Formats: sequence, C-alpha cells, structure tokens
Amino acid sequence: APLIVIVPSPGMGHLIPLVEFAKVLVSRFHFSVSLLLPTTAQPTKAQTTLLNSLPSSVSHNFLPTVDPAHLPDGVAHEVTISLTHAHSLSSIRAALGSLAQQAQVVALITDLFGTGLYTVARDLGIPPYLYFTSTAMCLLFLFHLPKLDETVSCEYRDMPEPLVLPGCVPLHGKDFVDPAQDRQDQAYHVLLDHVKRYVLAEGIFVNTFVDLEPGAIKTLQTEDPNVPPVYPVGPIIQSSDCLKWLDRQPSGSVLFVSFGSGGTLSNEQLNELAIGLEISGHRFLWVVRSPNDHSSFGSFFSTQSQDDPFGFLPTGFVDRIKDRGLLVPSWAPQIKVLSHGSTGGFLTHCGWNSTLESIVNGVPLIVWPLYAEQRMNAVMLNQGLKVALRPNASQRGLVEADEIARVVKELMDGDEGKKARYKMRELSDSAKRVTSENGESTKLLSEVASKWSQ
Repeated sequence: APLIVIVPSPGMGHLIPLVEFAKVLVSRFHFSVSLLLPTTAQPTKAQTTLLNSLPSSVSHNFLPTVDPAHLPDGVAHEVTISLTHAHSLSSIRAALGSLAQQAQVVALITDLFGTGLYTVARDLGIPPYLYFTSTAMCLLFLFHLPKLDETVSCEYRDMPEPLVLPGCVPLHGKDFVDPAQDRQDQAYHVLLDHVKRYVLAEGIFVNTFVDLEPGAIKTLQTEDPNVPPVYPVGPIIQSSDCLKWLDRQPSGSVLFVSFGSGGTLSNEQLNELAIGLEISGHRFLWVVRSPNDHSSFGSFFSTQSQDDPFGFLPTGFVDRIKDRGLLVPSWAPQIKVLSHGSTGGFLTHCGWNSTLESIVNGVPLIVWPLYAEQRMNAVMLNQGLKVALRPNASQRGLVEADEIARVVKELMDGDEGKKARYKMRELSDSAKRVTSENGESTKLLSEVASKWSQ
C-alpha cells in the first residue's frame, strides 16, 4: 500500500483539520497515511485520544521534542509554530528515510506553516502538497500579499481604499488577516516567508467548492500560471443536554449563538447580546463563555461558592427567558446542533470550519467576526454570497441590544432572513452535489489521488 506522509503544524488546532483529511484519504483510496508530528511537549490526553481513534491505515509518530527553552518567549504562535518546524526538519528527513524502507512515499502534505519541508520533499523525489484550511478568497489574498507588501507603505488598516481581488468582494485593510494587522511584528514576516513558498507546492487543496467561491477559484486557477494547481475538494467536515432541549422546539425556530473555543467578548457586549436576545422574542441556544475575571489592584474574589457561569449576566435575565431560551456553558455539539431540524439560524464568528458546517446544513448566519481571517469571511458571506446578516456597530464599536434584536428578528422572521435562508439552502444543495459519488469535489480529489497510485 503506497504511503502518504502528512506533517501537521503543532497544536490541536492544526492537527484536527489534517486528521480529517487523512480520514478522507484512507477511506476513499488504497493509501496508508503516516502522521509525523513536530512537537514542543509530550502528547496530551486529548491528542493521544484523537490519534488512537484513527483507523489502522493511519499511523502517527511524535518527532523528537523541540525544547521550548531553545525557542523565543513572548512571540506570536505563528512564530513558535514556524520555528518548531525548522527545529524538526532533520527529524522529518530521518523519518522519511526510515519510512522509505517500509513503503514507497507517494506524497507529502503539510499545513500553511509546513512550507520549509517542500524543498526537502522535492529532493527526495516526493511531491509536496499544501492542504489550505481557509477560503479560496483567503488563499488569493495571500498570493497577492507579497505585491501588497511592496507597493503599500502604511499599516493596511490605514489604507484609503479597499483591495479588490479579481472576482472577489472588496476588502478593506482593517479586514485583512490578523497576522498582517501589525507589519512590525515577527508574525507578519513569518507569514510572508511561508506564502512565498506556496509556489513550491505540487498542488494546493482548498476546503471549498466552485459554486461557493466561483470568482476566487477562477482567478486562482487562471490569473497567474506561476501559482500551483488549486484543487477545491470541499466541503470536508467532521462527522448533549441541549439536543434534548432542541428536540422539544419547533422546526427552524432556534437561533444558535456560539463563538468558538478562542473567541470571547467583553462583559458590556455580552450584556447587550443577552438583552438583545431577550427582546427579540425568538428562541435561542446560546453557548456562553464567561469573561475571565480581571484582577485589578485591591480586588479580591470569593472562593466560598463556585462562580455561577451565568453570574456576569444581567439580573433576572436567566429567569425571564426560561420559556424560549437555553444557556449552555462553554461547549455544545456544534454539528449536531447545526443539523438539527429545530435550528433556524446561527450567530457565528465565521470561522471557516463553523461556516462550512453551517453551509452543508443550510443554516443562514448572523456574522460576528473576531480573530484570524473571520472579518474577511464575514464580508464574503454577507456582501458576496448574501447568506448572512450583519448588525451595525455603534461609533465606539459596541453592538447595541436594540440592533441585535432587530437582526435576530430579520433573520428569523424578516424578508432579508428569508432571502439569506434561500441562498444558504441553494449552497447546501450544491455542497451535497459536489461531494456526492460523481460530484465535482469528489472527482477532483480522486483525479489527484490516482496519480499517486501511478
């Protein structure tokens, strides 16, 4: 069985998407997958349990640890990730040498930060590939980032005019990816360094489909012959008290409100959201992430009782919404919620994983972007595809409760919500088509895989 080697960037956040890709490869084709994992620490229980859950065709090997002592403190995560790859490069070469004894290595696939491996792979006669985990629009943006860096002198937020990528919605500088928001930080230079090596990939898989991003994909595929082949092969997505609650609600009636593991809002903003949800009169499932108590000088909290996770919310709020709302602390089974017939909307931070789950389930959005490339995704979903509504922020940047109620009602009962819902269902239909047995996404992946089987 020919062997595909996959090298995820360190951290669960990078492991998960590539593990999903690994599962797709071994389930659809006659391939073995070997995960080589650069690391700065011993496996956690969570990573161990994920890796042990994989089929026998997928093996994994933690590389010799890079000591965090040999890494700079106080740098952005992207820098840490990049340096970890660099320090593991020798190990990966040795592992590839070892694996070549056991099987023929037909391909090497790495995340947007594994680009240092591509030359190494070419020299060993292994075609290297990028599994790109954001939008085609985001990839297009990155391919233009070198030219942008040269011709633009200010911080991108200070740009007078939005950037218009061919076939894409206009994109203001303040909505550029988070690594590019500070040109003075090492993270920015790291992103640039890796982007400049995308051209060395044999091909780039993007977790998207043509009908979703016709413009961006077309540009990527025909604007510049230098850019490697771009393969849209998505959507690829994974796959409990709140589900019991959802079961009891009418069909299409619940606004699911959830930011991710990494997004959190201010107390002031959470309170406007709570009151806005209440006054909308609509049903809602809200995954709440408590704001971390900020301990100013002279302040002393109580260890007497467990923090009520909802203690920060307005007095009487919880009692008032008992008829129509459920508050869930920290985590909910997102896919199950999005696929549940009771769910009629999703207030989301527009992470691509979350977005894709929503698209395949035909759930329209209220967009509330926070970090990474979310603001770019929000503009794409709202202005471009029109499958999302967007509340107007105040001059300060706070979204008021009256505005939140307006947009919740617009999505749930309003005509704009009807329009967004129909467009989202269209995309849901396309998504099901392209990933079917004979679908465009299925066929393309299969076509690329076939050259690995020789």
